[PDB]
Amino acid sequence: ALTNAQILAVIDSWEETVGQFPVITHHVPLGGGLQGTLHCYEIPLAAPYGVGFAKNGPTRWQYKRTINQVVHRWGSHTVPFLLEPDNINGKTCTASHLCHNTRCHNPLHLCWESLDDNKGRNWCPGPNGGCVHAVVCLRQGPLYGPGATVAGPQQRGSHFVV
Amino acid sequence: ALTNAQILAVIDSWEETVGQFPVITHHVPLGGGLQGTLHCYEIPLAAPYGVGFAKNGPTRWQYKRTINQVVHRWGSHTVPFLLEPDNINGKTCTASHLCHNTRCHNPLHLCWESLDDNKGRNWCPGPNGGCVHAVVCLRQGPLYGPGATVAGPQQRGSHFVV
DNA sequence: TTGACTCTCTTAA
DNA sequence: GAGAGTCA
DNA sequence: TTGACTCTCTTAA
DNA sequence: GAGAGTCA
Ligand SMILES: [Mg+2]
Ligand SMILES: [Mg+2]
Ligand SMILES: [Zn+2]
Ligand SMILES: [Zn+2]
Ligand SMILES: [Zn+2]
Ligand SMILES: [Zn+2]
Repeated sequence: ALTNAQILAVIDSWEETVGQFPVITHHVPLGGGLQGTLHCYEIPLAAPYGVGFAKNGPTRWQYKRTINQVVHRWGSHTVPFLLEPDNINGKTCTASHLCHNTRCHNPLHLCWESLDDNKGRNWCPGPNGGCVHAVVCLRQGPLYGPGATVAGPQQRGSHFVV
Repeated sequence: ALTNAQILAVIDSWEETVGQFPVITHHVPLGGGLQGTLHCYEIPLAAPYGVGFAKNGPTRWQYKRTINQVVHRWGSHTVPFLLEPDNINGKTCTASHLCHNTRCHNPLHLCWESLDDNKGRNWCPGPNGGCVHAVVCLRQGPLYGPGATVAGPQQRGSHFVV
């Protein structure tokens, strides 16, 4: 809600509730042929999810609190960042999973960045494979690799140069 | 249905027309601090665009030919790939700009790949910076770099470990 | 047969 | 990746 | 007040 | 990144 104290209280109650989510160990590629381990705090697959939480989409949740007798509601991963600017360079800030695990609500696995920065982590070589993200990746992106391109650049005649 | 010969004729007429689009010389990052040059064949900003071409969105065009009284229409960048498989690994193939220049219709700047592969090229370090795409990038992706993350992973209490 | 517009849709963050 | 409404 | 559902929207390929 | 309709 409006006051800094009220926002800190929201963040604290969110952390206490998420802190009781099941902790699931995931072994992940780091890049450079190395492997690491992440501890994700995973929201349940079905109701009940935890105090304040409700599912608004297949992999979308919201956190809800009653303050000043009114309901305030946020996307479930946005709560850690309620005291941060909500835009950067005129682009909306978004919660970005460094563990690439939507059910995870561990704030140590989240950052707050443009949707472009967020998406781009899917292809990052990872913290041991050349990640250049200033807020460093926790793992190699799940889509990193050679790709599966069906056809490359080509011409039939002689009209074009690279 | 169109024969192979008819499809080749479509590709040939498309190439002939695109080959008369203005050719614009662009200096681009290749990765590794190197600069290179790409020559884009850019569709005009406003009508007329060229024989067979019409704009269906701000940066979307289509190519249309009438063969034996039947109107055939394709996305304007898909024509080079009409003799290729249209899906791979259960995903639809998309025209993917290696030059990251939507208006460009140079087929030497296009490849044919899943939408995920296509998107991921935006963040590639480039052919001189560590590109691992099997069909190699022509340039460093426009969104490559450290990013502009507003807030990193953080907690207020001690409920979490990474 | 053709040009120049119109509309909505897909994907996965 | 988001916001908001309908019920109990 | 709290829970468990419903709906549509944003972005840039 | 796509498909399709209307009108002259
Ligand atoms: Mg993400
Ligand atoms: Mg692209
Ligand atoms: Zn996680
Ligand atoms: Zn990274
Ligand atoms: Zn080009
Ligand atoms: Zn590449």
